[PDB]
Amino acid sequence: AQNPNCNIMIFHPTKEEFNDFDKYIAYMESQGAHRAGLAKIIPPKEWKARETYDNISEILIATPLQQVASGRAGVFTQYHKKKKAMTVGEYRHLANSKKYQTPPHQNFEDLERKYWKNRIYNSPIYGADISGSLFDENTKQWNLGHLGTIQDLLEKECGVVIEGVNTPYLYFGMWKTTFAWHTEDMDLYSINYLHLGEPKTWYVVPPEHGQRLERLARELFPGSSRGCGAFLRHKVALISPTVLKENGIPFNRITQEAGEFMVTFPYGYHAGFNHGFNCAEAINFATPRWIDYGKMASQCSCGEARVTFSMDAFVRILQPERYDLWKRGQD
Ligand SMILES: O=C(O)CNC(=O)C(=O)O
Ligand SMILES: [Mg+2]
Ligand code: NI
Ligand SMILES: [Zn+2]
Repeated sequence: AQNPNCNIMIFHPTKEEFNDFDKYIAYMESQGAHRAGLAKIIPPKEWKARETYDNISEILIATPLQQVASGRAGVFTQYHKKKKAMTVGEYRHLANSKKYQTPPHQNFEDLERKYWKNRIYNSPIYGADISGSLFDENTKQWNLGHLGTIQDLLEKECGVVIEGVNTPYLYFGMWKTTFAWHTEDMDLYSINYLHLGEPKTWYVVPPEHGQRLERLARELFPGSSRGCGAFLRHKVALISPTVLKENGIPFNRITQEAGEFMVTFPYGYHAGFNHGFNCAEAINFATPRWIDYGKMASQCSCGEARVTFSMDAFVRILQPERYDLWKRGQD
């Protein structure tokens, strides 16, 4: 069995190996990469996402989200308070202000310490989930707006044609902006490219151990667990590495830098934080190996998780018993 300790693997594809996306994902899995839940891919030196980022300040962040925490430093939830619209140039200036900027630090490890000590006492503002792309149309390799669609994968594997579309999303971050513990919708893969700026630290639980994280989360957030049998789908709960280690939960950590891709694998729980002003692009995708995970994915039916149009068909075809209840949650 490859990668039996479920370590995060880092890949350095050549320009030739960067041509065929599906083939390279399958290669990484042949080496056991998926056992970690997360892999890093460093693009060949010949590749670029676009020529420059000099012209992005006029992108609008229609609904910036202030991420307000509740709880204790290592075990907290966050809610998202909507703020007034601002441009990427305005948000970058905000990120760099004395109130929001990254503090002095020695290295990534000191910064991580400071994040977990102090996160709850601040409310950073995240420009998340903005439909769009920063890849140049002429970038042919690993262009997250030109990937094979999940609808087409489901049709190829299962024969059934379904409605829905699959497009990327932009994320503009600042110091302490946080992504809560989650798997993807329908336990899909994700791919995330850090276009520019400061790093993103990730934490991940191996897919084979995801239920251990779920059981801890039920213990640590007992009201939320009574409210919903899949409350991690709400994407609000944070648990620190120290608390995970105290509770024996297997996990790994890695820091992504500008110019690097991360892939999350089906049912790989992940969480993390941004080091300073940055911009990432991410999209979900599927492979043949996903279908069995999609059939087994949990679902929130309490009403909180509220998701895209395209998830309807995935539930309807892969999970027909659950469909009626899940759709009640959507309506
Ligand atoms: O970058 C972020 O805020 C969150 N990203 C992801 O959870 C992902 O790419 O799957
Ligand atoms: Mg612009
Ligand atoms: Ni994710
Ligand atoms: Zn729910």
